[PDB]
Amino acid sequence: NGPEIMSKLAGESESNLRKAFEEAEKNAPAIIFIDELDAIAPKREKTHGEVERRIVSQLLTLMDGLKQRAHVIVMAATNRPNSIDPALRRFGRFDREVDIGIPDATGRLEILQIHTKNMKLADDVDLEQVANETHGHVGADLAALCSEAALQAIRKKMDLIDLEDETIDAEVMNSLAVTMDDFRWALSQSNPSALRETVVEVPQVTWEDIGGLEDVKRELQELVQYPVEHPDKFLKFGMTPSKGVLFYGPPGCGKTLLAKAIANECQANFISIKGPELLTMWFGESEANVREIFDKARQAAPCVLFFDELDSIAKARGDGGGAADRVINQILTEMDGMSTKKNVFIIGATNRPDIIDPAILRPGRLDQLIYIPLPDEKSRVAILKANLRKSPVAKDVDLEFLAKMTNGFSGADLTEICQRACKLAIRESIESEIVPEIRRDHFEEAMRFARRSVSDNDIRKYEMFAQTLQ
Amino acid sequence: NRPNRLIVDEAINEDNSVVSLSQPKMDELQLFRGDTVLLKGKKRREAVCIVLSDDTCSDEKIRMNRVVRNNLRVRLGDVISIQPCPDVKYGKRIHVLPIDDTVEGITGNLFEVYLKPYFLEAYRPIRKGDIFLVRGGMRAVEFKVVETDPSPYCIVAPDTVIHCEGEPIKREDEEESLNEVGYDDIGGCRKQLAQIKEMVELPLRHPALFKAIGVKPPRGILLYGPPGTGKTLIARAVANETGAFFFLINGPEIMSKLAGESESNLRKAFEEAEKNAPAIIFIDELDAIAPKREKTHGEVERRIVSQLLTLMDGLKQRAHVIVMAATNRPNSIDPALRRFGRFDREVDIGIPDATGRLEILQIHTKNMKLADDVDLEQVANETHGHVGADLAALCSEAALQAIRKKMDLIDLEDETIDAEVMNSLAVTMDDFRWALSQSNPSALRETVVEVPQVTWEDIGGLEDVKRELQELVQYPVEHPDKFLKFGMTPSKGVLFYGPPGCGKTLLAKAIANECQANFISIKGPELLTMWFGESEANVREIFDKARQAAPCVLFFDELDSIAKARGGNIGDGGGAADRVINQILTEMDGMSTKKNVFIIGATNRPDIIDPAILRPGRLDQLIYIPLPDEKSRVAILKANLRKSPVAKDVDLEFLAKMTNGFSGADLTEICQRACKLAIRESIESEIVPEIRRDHFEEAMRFARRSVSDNDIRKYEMFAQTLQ
Ligand SMILES: Nc1ncnc2c1ncn2[C@@H]1O[C@H](COP(=O)(O)OP(=O)(O)O)[C@@H](O)[C@H]1O
Ligand SMILES: Nc1ncnc2c1ncn2[C@@H]1O[C@H](COP(=O)(O)OP(=O)(O)O)[C@@H](O)[C@H]1O
Ligand SMILES: Nc1ncnc2c1ncn2[C@@H]1O[C@H](COP(=O)(O)OP(=O)(O)O)[C@@H](O)[C@H]1O
Repeated sequence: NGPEIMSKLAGESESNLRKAFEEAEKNAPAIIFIDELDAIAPKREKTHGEVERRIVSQLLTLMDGLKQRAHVIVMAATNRPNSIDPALRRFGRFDREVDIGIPDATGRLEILQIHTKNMKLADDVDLEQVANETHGHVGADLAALCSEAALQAIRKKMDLIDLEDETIDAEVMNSLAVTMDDFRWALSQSNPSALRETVVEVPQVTWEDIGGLEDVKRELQELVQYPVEHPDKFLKFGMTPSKGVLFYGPPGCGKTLLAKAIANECQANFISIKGPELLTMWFGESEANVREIFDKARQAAPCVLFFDELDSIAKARGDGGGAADRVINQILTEMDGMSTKKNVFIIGATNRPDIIDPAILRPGRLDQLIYIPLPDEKSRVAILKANLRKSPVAKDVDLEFLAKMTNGFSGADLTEICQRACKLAIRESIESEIVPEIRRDHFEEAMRFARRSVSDNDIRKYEMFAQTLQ
Repeated sequence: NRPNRLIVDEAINEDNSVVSLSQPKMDELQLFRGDTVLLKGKKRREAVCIVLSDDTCSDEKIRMNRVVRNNLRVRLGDVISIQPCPDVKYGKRIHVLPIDDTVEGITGNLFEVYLKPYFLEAYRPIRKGDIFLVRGGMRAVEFKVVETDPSPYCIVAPDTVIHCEGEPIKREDEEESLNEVGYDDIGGCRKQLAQIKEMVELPLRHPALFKAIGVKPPRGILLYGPPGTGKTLIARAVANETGAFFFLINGPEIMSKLAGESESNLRKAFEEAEKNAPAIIFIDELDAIAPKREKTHGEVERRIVSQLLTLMDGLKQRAHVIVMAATNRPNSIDPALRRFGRFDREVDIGIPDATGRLEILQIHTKNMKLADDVDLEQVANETHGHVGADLAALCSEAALQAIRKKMDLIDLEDETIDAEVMNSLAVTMDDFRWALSQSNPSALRETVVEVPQVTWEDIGGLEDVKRELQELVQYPVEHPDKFLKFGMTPSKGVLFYGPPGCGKTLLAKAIANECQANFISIKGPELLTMWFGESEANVREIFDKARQAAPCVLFFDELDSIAKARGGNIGDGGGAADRVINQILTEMDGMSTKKNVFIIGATNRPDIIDPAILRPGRLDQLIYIPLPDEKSRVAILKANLRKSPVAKDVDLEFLAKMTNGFSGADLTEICQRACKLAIRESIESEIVPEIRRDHFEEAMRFARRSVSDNDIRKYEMFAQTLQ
């Protein structure tokens, strides 16, 4: 244990380890695990003390002593790669590394099945729903979750009613039940989720939600799938693949939904650095994270790095400056030294193709550019059928009709009018009660507050660019 | 399972002789209103209280204060057995004697001070063994019914003779001092107690339940809050409530001791504390020793930390002990204790609020005779950033004020404290008035997570907006089903905009009281303060103290506060994404979508807002609050002059047509002006204070239209497209 070896009197810490790796090598093959390495690993400047350093050395050595013919494996876990000290990155000590990303969609759900595999769960127990609302949870967080959950179904049944004594009864337990309403409490109970810092999950959306511009769908695969599922044929010709693409056009057209959707079509990770986080780096002139990010994109392959509001930086500033920006430029660096022959696609979308540093489009980085215009009359229909899939859409509901009504709108605006049909549908519900089928009068009474996010003037601006940009 | 054995809960009735039960419960056990009852509990002992009706009490309960509790030797939870006993004929003799450890200092007629006012034709049915407590003379005196003629139990009538051999009695063991701590001494912690209570209900009440079960006995508990919020108080109360041992540790207490020994101090600490387990090891001021954060410039400093860090992961020893740590803030400590095995659970202890404070005082003035003029309410109505501690000495100084005057000057007090004197002592409101004006070094005034004390009775303008607002807040809160019946998601929040004087906040306030949720208010200035210091890091520290207290409404008065600052309209070459403004989008993006928090923001400048806030997903809902209509102007005053001396001749409908371009603010302006002229009349004559017409009219003289006609249109120009 981290502090376990720090608590002990100084000097003895060296003997503690001394006997540690000693008594552990006797039973070798063994696996010396150390929880909280950084608790004694900052050989960094964070040693304003003497013993603090001496302890570090002791290990630093015992490690290069693992070449003793006993075949033992030393495992060290920690918070982050920055906490430790490069002194252990010696290609003889802790040469191998593995990240333990936080639980995701399929992960969490599965996790619970591991801690509820002993308590009788009623049919109403919707285990799925759980992992469907815990956004930044870890295997630990979800742990006590059950803990409190069961204790809830407990303090009620045998507690108020039962016997316990000299000891509990077998029968009782097996009969005990824990409905969904119990866990509901647990969630609303303790929400101090360990973290909600960054995400390296995999997209839970296929092309079944896109339903627009199918052409782009495959062509995109021409830079990502074909060059990864056919590196033999691609190299047959000789040329080298294209690193990444850059989407551009009017907002509210799910461009992100593409780069993300495709991320599933290729079952890879989807890293998303939205514009705000970029600016946050800008206002703090600490784009150093940039190097910290293109790395977590690498320590997780396959993967698709996506930067929304790519111009978000330039958008802020243009002025007496030129194109290149502190963050923007730094990104080019971690993209230049980005392993060419690796497995990582770099996508970026911007509602402002007019204010991008040309260095990104320069062949070798984002030499591929694609325009995803507004929702064609065609796509408009499915767009609705796709944004109204899991919806109490009545039979009289006729979308083809609307497919000709909203022309300047976008996948976003279309969604706008949608939710509006509901914030009026539910209103009928709650009102009269004190009939859940969305009807026409709603949708129509909804277009009343219709808005065209994309003005006609702009409709042309992106085109002015579109041509020369292509 | 026998409608007799019930569970002992709190006590809605603070009487040393009662066991409030539910109405439908009495009917089950055939008990009248004044049917005296026979209580039978553990430790082979009984008592004789009185049963009552309580609509706010589940049939599966029997309310009773600590007195009725202790005498029954039954903590909160255990099983008792009520019983009708209409044969307890009035008693003849009663021998009650005070306790030596509850009278040190007072002297005199105890039969007239405490017993007389107690058995004042109250017919309180006592018994052999009971230990009733009577408050008076600024203190607590515990008595013991040694022997009574009609033993064991005999009702006390205005005839029953009472004896007082005037001789104390050594407190027994099984008998805890009612002077100890408990829940009946905690104010403003509804959401609070709940938290801790059920967390120890099993690991501290049924140590046997975990003897056979694979459940994790929550061992770590942390308490945030500003010093003075009475953190420690709670801890102790919990123990003395379940009966678990209590081992206390002081922050510097373990640092003072010679180095190295600090490890043994704790070594023996958790050691001697586990012997009496189930126990509750509490540590006052954790951050004093656990700042493994950064201030770790010494070995000893570090070595101490480790010792605990380990003993904590040693709580998996099958002894079922609970370690409680309280501190100033979550940043002071060190994440090393956030290990999901040590201090995995956390609970904030917000500062006292409206209902809290008031209630608190009732806990420290429950011994001193307060005159009728004493307006206890007024107190908690002016102490804005006070804590349970601050309000404490408040009484202290207050009483001492009524003290230095009466017996002090009238010198009956050079020798000792006669009983009679104390009980007669009085402490009017004017006394406390001094206290307030005396020491105002209140603890905090930094931030606030209170609940609005204003309904829609003060708004009186644009009713339409009132309900529509509820269409985004009321429905999702209490109607998630119908809501999810379509799969769509609610709106994170609205963005109020319009001309000053409207009353934007009056909405954010009302709607909050409507949902009786918390109302967090970050006015523009505090925003700028973050801007001029480029430390919007607090932003992350704020959207968090809203989730640590849900439901809750986050409000940002004058969102544009950062706009007009950096330039506003033309400003510089920059665009809307401002350092703070943008950072806010972050803590709003990762803000739990499926959580319980509504984000509202109002701005008298809708023309200079970063469009990223209106983007669907954050503040996709926008509402315009226009000036006072022919109507508003009316109700607005009728309301803005509610608790005021408005004469009968006062005719507002008249003014309802006079001020047209004005706003709820301006209207208020002319109002106060009517008074700063009304009070002016008062004084003069003195050397008949009721608002009248000549005032109001003599007030419109200095009438001002905050909203010019040019602007009146500007917001509309926007209104059209913005909506
Ligand atoms: N072609 C489409 N079909 C269905 N929905 C769409 C389509 N395009 C956009 N949407 C919807 O419009 C909104 C636009 O979302 P977003 O992904 O943020 O835009 P973008 O990716 O262009 O930046 C989303 O709610 C999305 O579901
Ligand atoms: N909520 C409260 N109810 C009753 N008394 C309180 C309350 N809060 C504080 N007090 C009074 O103030 C004191 C504060 O005690 P303490 O637990 O040491 O606070 P903290 O540890 O937060 O500084 C208590 O002993 C009590 O007399
Ligand atoms: N609709 C209203 N009805 C009655 N008084 C109002 C109204 N609107 C504003 N006022 C008064 O105007 C002043 C400004 O109030 P407030 O609503 O808090 O400001 P804001 O317009 O910034 O939200 C207050 O003294 C308040 O009592």
